[PDB]
Amino acid sequence: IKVVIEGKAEDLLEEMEKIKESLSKFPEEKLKELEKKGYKATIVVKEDGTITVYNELTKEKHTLKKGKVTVEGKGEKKIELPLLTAYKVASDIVETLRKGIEAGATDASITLEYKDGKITITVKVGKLEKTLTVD
Repeated sequence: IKVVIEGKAEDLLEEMEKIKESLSKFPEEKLKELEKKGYKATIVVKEDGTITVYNELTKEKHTLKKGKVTVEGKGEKKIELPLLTAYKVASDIVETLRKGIEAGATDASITLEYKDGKITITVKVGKLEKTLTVD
């Protein structure tokens, strides 16, 4: 499955900061506590075009909204991540979006490819491109 979110750089940065806060409630060593307690953070790509992010021990949902969303693939998919892993990935995306906007970028896009257990994220903010991969 492949999901792409496009739009204004600031809107994507807003969605991202909402999510990064929902996991920076806790300082990083308690997120480590939890990711070893068995509790996860989940992405759900509902096949009606919907993306939802879930926090499994503080038990919250935020459904992505801003800009245009593209899903290539059939069936809903579902990715689980350790809570500290999730916090690190969210912080990296916010940092690239911030550096991109700070250097004059107006339009951003974020691509998530989940295949074979490899999860790959690409943040493009004008001239900036960062790529992340995890298991």
